[PDB]
Amino acid sequence: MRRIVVTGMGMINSLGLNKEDSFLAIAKGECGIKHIESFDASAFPVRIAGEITDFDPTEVMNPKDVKKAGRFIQLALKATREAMKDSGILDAHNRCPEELANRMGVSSGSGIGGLGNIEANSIFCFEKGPRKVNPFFITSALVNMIGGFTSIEFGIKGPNLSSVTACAAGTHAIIEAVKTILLNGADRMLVVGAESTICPVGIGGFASIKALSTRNDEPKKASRPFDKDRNGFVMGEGAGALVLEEYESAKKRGAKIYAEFAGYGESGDANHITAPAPEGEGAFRAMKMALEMAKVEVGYVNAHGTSTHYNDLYESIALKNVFGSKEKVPPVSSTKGQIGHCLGAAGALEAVISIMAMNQGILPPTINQETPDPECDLDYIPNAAREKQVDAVMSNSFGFGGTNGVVIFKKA
Amino acid sequence: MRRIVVTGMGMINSLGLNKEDSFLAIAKGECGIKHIESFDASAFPVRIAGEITDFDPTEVMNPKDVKKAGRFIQLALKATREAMKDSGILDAHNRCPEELANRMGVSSGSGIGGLGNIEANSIFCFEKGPNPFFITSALVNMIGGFTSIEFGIKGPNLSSVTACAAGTHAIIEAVKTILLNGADRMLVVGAESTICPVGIGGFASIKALSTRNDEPKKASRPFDKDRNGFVMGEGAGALVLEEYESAKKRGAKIYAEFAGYGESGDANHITAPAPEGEGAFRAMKMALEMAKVEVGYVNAHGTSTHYNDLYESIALKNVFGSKEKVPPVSSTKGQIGHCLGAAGALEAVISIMAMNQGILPPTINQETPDPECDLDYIPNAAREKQVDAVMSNSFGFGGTNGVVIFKKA
Ligand SMILES: [Rb+]
Ligand SMILES: [Rb+]
Repeated sequence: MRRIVVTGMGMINSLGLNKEDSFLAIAKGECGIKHIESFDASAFPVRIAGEITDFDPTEVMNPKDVKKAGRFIQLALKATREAMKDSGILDAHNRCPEELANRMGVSSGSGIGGLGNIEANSIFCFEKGPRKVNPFFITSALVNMIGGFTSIEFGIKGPNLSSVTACAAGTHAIIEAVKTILLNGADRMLVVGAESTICPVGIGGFASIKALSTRNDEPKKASRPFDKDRNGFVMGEGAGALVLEEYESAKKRGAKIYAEFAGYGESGDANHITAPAPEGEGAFRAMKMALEMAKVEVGYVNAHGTSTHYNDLYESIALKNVFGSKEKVPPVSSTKGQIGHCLGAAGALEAVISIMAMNQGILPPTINQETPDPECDLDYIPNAAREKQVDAVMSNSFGFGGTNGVVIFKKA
Repeated sequence: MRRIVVTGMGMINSLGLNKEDSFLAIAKGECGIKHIESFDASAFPVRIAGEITDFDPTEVMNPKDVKKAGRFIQLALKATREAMKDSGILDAHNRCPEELANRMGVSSGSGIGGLGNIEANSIFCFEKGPNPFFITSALVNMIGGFTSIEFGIKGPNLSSVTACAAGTHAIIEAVKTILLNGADRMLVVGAESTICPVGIGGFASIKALSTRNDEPKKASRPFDKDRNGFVMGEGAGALVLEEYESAKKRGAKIYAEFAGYGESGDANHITAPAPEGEGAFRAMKMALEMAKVEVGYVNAHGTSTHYNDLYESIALKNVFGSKEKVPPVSSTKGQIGHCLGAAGALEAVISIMAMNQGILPPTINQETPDPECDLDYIPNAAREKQVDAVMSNSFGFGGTNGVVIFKKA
């Protein structure tokens, strides 16, 4: 079986423009949730989000192409430039070498893509007619245009795949790239999950299905996975990126390896379109097959932990069942307190966070742990990071539609 | 390697509500393109589309669920019901047997999902403030959400969103999943319904759509000299894939066997296909090299735009060697329009039934030969010919390419 390793990583989110700054803030328990500025949310029932306030898209595209990409793609370009530079693959012109381009692809994930662009163009058309629809609307909004823009940026011509399984899209983007390399469809794959849906129809839409915290008075206290007073997730934006590479290719070129892919699991609840299944039965199966694939001792779990009542409860039950007992569950934390629930980007962001935690021996905390919930009784690494060396990490993603994805990376 | 066979199929489009009626109409060279009536297009620059005028949503959903499911999911439920019933796997409650449920998943593809639902809620928030639809109704992976609940299938639940290639990538990702032993069976469906103001307006503003509004049935004309853009269609195609031993063990009927696939990216331009169809060439080459069969029929991407049809024809010539070495080719997008993320699933069904029946459906509206598109496109009338393997191309926006090959059982 072909071995697969991680040779480059990057991310951007509401706590940092690169993975070093972002992980530091996350491990220190900071919080990037703020009052919404990107639109006028003053009359909305939810008025907070994990907005990135310091992102300049002209650093990653010329000001003429900025209008051709939705914000989620701009964030993807930032995170993937960071990861591709980190991998050392890029040549003197910051492109994949031409003789290697056909064997490196891209796997991109997003839950909704260019929501704000669809919104704005919907209103243009409604009010002023179809000739007011921007010529660049379609390219800016389609989810796979992450792969379109990034493949052109780096000159990578291998399989160009996209995942759109809602809150699990970023994890499925990793898994689909893994399958592709395992089956010899590529020797390297750029993986990126990216989401930016902080717009009226995005916030309004998740608020009307009652999925969002309405704790508007203290934004930094609103996202509190597994806490007794959790009352909904907080939308965040961001992108995470990883370079996956076949093992011999990485070692022969002397690339520094951050982790080795060890296992994955995929499942569907087939229960409810928005509520997770009682006992986390689908999450249990995805967790179980990843663990049986990897055959390693997981020392840290980055939970899905979106800070909703049912998700955090059912995930906690599934973790206890899959590991066999409360005491056998490794330390767990959700980092969605710090950077919010970034939807399709969550899995890619949290794979990066998990691998950095392993690399640094620092397990980031779940923040806002103020009232213990008797039904969520695991070790959630409350409020302060834990210094602990681990040899493998697990990352969970349990998304709308009952679609579940789990990945395990191990020390290399 | 684990072998994979097709044990059930279904489809709905602008020429039929099931695979038997639509393939017959497609093979006869009929055209489901019509004047747009699903919204007021009277002041639009494009006023034609492959609208399904006779679909009844209430057969596959309850009225409380139309708020929860965009039209593309409704079509997916129709096509997957047909396919799952066809497969014979369903028990007395139209569900997958509980003992097989954990090992059967779903792979769904769509390019844009519930565009019109997002549009409606965008307008409604703008006019009335912080809804007509649930944001759930529009997410592409809710195809897999609804269908997995519908049949009780609990295996990997995956979604593909590579624009015009989504339906073909949905097949391929299911194939990869079965090859790697992540599933023994997978329901595959591509579904698209984006015939709405902002959807027509978005493709019109990028100059991708035919403006031959006076003659709906003559507008979609792949490889013809007077083609001038694609025509939106809506629809859904569905396939049941099963590992070979699993299928024989339960006595499945076998329509075809998976033979090979190829995937590539142009990495050239966000909307313009690459010159010489260079990425399409590579995808086709890898599928042919994997499959090791003689392809007797190609269902082209053939969207009836100037550059797609030209560059696809060049790539075909380069991959097979010369004009006379290319197998018979047809695009069926004249008949049912370009169904975007659904096209690859629809066209896999069309291609497999072509093989089963020995009837190769035509490319229609072949009126003026284009000297640059000089292949055999099976013009206007279906050809009676037995084939042992079929290839289907999907070359989507963003330069993303997918090709799949199926061979005779
Ligand atoms: Rb996670
Ligand atoms: Rb095709």
